Amino acid sequence: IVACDDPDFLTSYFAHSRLHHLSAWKANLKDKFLNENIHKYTKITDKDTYIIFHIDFDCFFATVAYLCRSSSFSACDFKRDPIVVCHGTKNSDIASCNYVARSYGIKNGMWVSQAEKMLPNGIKLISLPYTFEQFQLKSEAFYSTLKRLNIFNLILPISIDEAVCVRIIPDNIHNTNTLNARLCEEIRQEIFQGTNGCTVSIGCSDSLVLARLALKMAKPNGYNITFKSNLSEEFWSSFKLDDLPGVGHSTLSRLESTFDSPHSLNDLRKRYTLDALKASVGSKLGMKIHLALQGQDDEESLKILYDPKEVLQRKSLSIDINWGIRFKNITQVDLFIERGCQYLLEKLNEINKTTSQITLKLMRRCKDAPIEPPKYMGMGRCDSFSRSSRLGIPTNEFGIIATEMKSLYRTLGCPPMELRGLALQFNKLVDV
DNA sequence: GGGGTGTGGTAG
DNA sequence: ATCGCTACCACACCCC
Ligand SMILES: Nc1ccn([C@H]2C[C@H](O)[C@@H](COP(=O)(O)OP(=O)(O)OP(=O)(O)O)O2)c(=O)n1
Ligand SMILES: *[C@@H]1c2c(cc3ccc4cccc5ccc2c3c45)[C@@H](O)[C@H](O)[C@@H]1O
Ligand SMILES: [Mg+2]
Ligand SMILES: [Mg+2]
Ligand SMILES: [Mg+2]
Ligand SMILES: [Mg+2]
Repeated sequence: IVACDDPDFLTSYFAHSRLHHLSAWKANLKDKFLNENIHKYTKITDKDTYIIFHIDFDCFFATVAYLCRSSSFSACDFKRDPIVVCHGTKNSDIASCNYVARSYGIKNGMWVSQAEKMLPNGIKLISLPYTFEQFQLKSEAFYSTLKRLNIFNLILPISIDEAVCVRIIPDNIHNTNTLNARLCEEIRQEIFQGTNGCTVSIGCSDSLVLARLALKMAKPNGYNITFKSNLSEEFWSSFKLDDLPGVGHSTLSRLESTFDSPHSLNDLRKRYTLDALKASVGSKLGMKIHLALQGQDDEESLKILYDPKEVLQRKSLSIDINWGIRFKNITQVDLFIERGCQYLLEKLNEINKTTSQITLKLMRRCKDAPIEPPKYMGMGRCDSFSRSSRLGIPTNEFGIIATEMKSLYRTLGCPPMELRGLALQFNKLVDV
């Protein structure tokens, strides 16, 4: 066990943290895109007619972890057994669950202890360990296959297991659903072959928002072609409110409050007005949802097609550690901040930037919260505090940055024993 | 309008 | 045990 005051803590935590991997992978894919396409000026204009193929692996970690499993799990069956990927056996996050598990209401992000409860008697949850190197290898095969096809004007990385692929259609070429369906079947077979048995699903549409919804409809192991002209009651009735991009749990609560708890997006489509939406969830998000219900992309969403090189540029850099934070005194907190700053500065130097503004943010145990929460080493319920500082001159100097971060910690007035998380942020980045 | 800071939501 | 990251938007609120 590597404690938070051990010099190896950050390394160990990031080696084990799947959410660290998700973010680091996305950042590296964006950086790859910027390097690979430096002499490929294949950005979309609003003149162009295009088709979107939104492609992602089915239950990615579970599939890959299953295919690469040890001989101890040789008889375990992906099509018949509920299978999850996680670290532990009780209050440990299910990173990915297969579609058998999902038939019982098990979801990604549920703790194993919750998921076990949802299975009937006679049915055992199979837990597999993370295989991070294999996740990366399968992703490499995925992106290689997409490039090798030589069919997309733009391949935009969304995650380790997910890409938005854009085909521009000339005016003189007539594109048909048959051609679109053949391409879906080609991609699916080629990825299945190239990854040695992982499945992908594909949503195919003439808008980003619809391609994403079509993808959800296609899962698992399928494809769906739904263009704006094909929108129907049956389609919209297949989706929950938080199936919309940008709508998570908090926005869902607001929409259920305002619109008398619509069961599906069809119910919301029947009941809403634009003015009422905007009042429920704000001007920008309201317009996004309204446009989404017509199968249309908001202007913010379209920027990634119109200028991907600008959109994928990194504008800030940070680390977040809100697990395993148990410090006894301020000396240890300071040493940890120093280690974090050292880490961040290596990243800042790799991208040849300086920073002109930094923030320290912390999580402090809520007054009424137990000293140790149900998840081992978890932050539990906390209040956040943050403070920022502008640096006179842009810098990458440890002496300046680490000293200011430590000073920021002191200003926030959190006793070390109550600290449950720290984030160190470089908010503004500057060239050379 | 120009400038600023702190908090919280979402995606993967 | 268990590994609750992190970029970036939107917003509420302050100043001249
Ligand atoms: N709450 C989550 C969500 C996702 N992931 C990781 C594991 C997932 O396998 C991977 C990709 O996420 P997706 O949301 O596409 O989820 P899956 O690929 O697991 O399932 P789906 O078949 O729903 O796409 O990211 C995670 O660790 N925790
Ligand atoms: C940790 C977890 C879970 C649910 C929520 C819900 C709302 C949250 C708001 C802000 C922070 C936060 C941090 C962790 C959370 C949150 C929130 C559960 O899905 C589960 O217990 C997770 O492990
Ligand atoms: Mg997915
Ligand atoms: Mg997936
Ligand atoms: Mg994904
Ligand atoms: Mg959503």
